[PDB]
Amino acid sequence: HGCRHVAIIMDGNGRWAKKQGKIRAFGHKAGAKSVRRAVSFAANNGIEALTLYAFSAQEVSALMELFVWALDSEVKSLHRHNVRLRIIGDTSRFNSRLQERIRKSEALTAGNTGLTLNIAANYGGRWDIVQGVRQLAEKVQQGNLQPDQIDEEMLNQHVCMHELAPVDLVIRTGGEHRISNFLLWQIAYAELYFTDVLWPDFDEQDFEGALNAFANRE
Amino acid sequence: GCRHVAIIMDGNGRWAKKQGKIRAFGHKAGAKSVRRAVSFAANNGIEALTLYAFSSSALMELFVWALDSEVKSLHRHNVRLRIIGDTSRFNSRLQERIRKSEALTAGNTGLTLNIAANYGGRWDIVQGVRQLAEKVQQGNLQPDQIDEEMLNQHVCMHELAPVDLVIRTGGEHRISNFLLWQIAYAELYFTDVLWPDFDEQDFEGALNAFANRERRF
Ligand SMILES: O=P(O)(O)C(O)(COc1cccc(-c2cccc(-c3ccccc3)c2)c1)P(=O)(O)O
Ligand SMILES: O=P(O)(O)C(O)(COc1cccc(-c2cccc(-c3ccccc3)c2)c1)P(=O)(O)O
Ligand SMILES: O=P(O)(O)C(O)(COc1cccc(-c2cccc(-c3ccccc3)c2)c1)P(=O)(O)O
Repeated sequence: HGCRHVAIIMDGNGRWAKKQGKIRAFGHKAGAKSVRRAVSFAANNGIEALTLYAFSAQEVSALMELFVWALDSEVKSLHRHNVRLRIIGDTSRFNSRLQERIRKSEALTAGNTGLTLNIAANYGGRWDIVQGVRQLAEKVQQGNLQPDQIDEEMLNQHVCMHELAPVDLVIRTGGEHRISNFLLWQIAYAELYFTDVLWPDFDEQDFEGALNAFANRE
Repeated sequence: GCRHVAIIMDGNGRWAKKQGKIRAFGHKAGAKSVRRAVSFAANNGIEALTLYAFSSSALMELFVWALDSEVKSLHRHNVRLRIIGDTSRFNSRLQERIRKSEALTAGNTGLTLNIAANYGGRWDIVQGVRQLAEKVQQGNLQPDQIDEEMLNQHVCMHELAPVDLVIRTGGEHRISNFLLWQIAYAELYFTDVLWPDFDEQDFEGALNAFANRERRF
């Protein structure tokens, strides 16, 4: 398929549950179930990297804590499937507990030869670029880099997922046709694939539809 | 209410071939397709229209000629012209015609027509970064005082309404290093129609599409 890195904006969980006459909890359950199925397909299909983003003030900060807490149960199962785990996003405003709980994770799986999975939490694409810019701002304040020296190639080394294959394909489920400030810098050349299917119903045959669409769109 | 539309014009060559004609025959049709798109945007209350030609010294001269021969009309139609992109390596005459074309129509209140010229989305961001890095050297700025809004004031078209809709003709589904920072929230519309055939009807439907989706989401 000539597809190395896949990014998915997951969406439709709430909508999926409403149609079934169910409450959000039931949808998240079906969503998470869909997250496992998607990873699996990535591993079993030589995909190199898979980046996921769950699309939706105080609660938010809490919701991210439930996320880190749950992101503790599944880590073990991930190592066992030979998956390297990366967590992009603004994890700097997160307490020191969850952060170790993160590097522990990335540390542990760090050496797998399986798929590289990255999960966005408190991620922004403008912010992503910003914080890459802040790193260059520091080098300039130190006195080692001249403004006119900064080029695309340089800044690209400072944004999320620089060590990885560039994103070849972005898939958005749930019907909306917006990037909604997920990856910006990283998708300058990516194939954009939008589908009406709601996330919980997104499956292998749907992930195949997109890789075939990408492969054929060459 | 779609205020700012961005278009990636593509499929001029493919279009020619289909007629079994040469690459130049399609450029001619593309240019008519550009005029019609601009009449439409302006006749329909759009604030800004951003055009990006997609390709895969002769050119710099057709540039001067297009500007020389087409700017009086844009001005009569009250269109405000802007060229976005790196115009630094263009011979000074082109650079001077561009500056004057802009300066001529700077004050118009009609539609603002932004023409991408040797523009790249990452470049746009990088140049903004360079401006900020000068103010960090000048010691007027501290690294942790940079935020999305600050970066936002130095990316192309920061002074205009945010881009609401990006239309790409020609069938490919990529942004291809066109606007990047600017489309974090834009509607993205893909159509297989080829740029020279893309018309007032194709346009109306993209806009309608935007409306219905703006209503659903
Ligand atoms: O390759 P198989 O046929 O042995 C199998 O499909 C592999 O199952 C997995 C493959 C890839 C990833 C997982 C997995 C398990 C548990 C949690 C997660 C996980 C994925 C994404 C975010 C958090 C957690 C993934 C399981 P199985 O069902 O575990 O036997
Ligand atoms: O469409 P929404 O507003 O129901 C939502 O975007 C759905 O997004 C998800 C997609 C896939 C997986 C999840 C998810 C997995 C596991 C736990 C949770 C979760 C747990 C507790 C509270 C909120 C979310 C979410 C969420 P949200 O993040 O749950 O609000
Ligand atoms: O002949 P009509 O009825 O289509 C009409 O002239 C259209 O008016 C226009 C509005 C805005 C811009 C134009 C226009 C005219 C000629 C050239 C260009 C032009 C567009 C893009 C690049 C270079 C030139 C735009 C015309 P009018 O506004 O309805 O009088």
